[PDB]
Amino acid sequence: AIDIKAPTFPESIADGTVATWHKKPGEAVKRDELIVDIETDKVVMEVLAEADGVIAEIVKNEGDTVLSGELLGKLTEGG
Repeated sequence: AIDIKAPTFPESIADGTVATWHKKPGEAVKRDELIVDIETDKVVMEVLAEADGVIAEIVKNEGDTVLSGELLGKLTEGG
């Protein structure tokens, strides 16, 4: 189980914006496989999976705004 939420934004920035949900919640994932990108004031990050398993569900959509500690989704066990 691995909770996936936005990173803590610094002072210059006070929020962020999802990038693009390549895949969706409810499909098979594979360790070392991107899952969701993140967008910042001027920095683009990436969210890869830290282990195979099955996604749970995404609360934020693409092109949406996220806050510091915003739960974007949760990963399920795998095995």
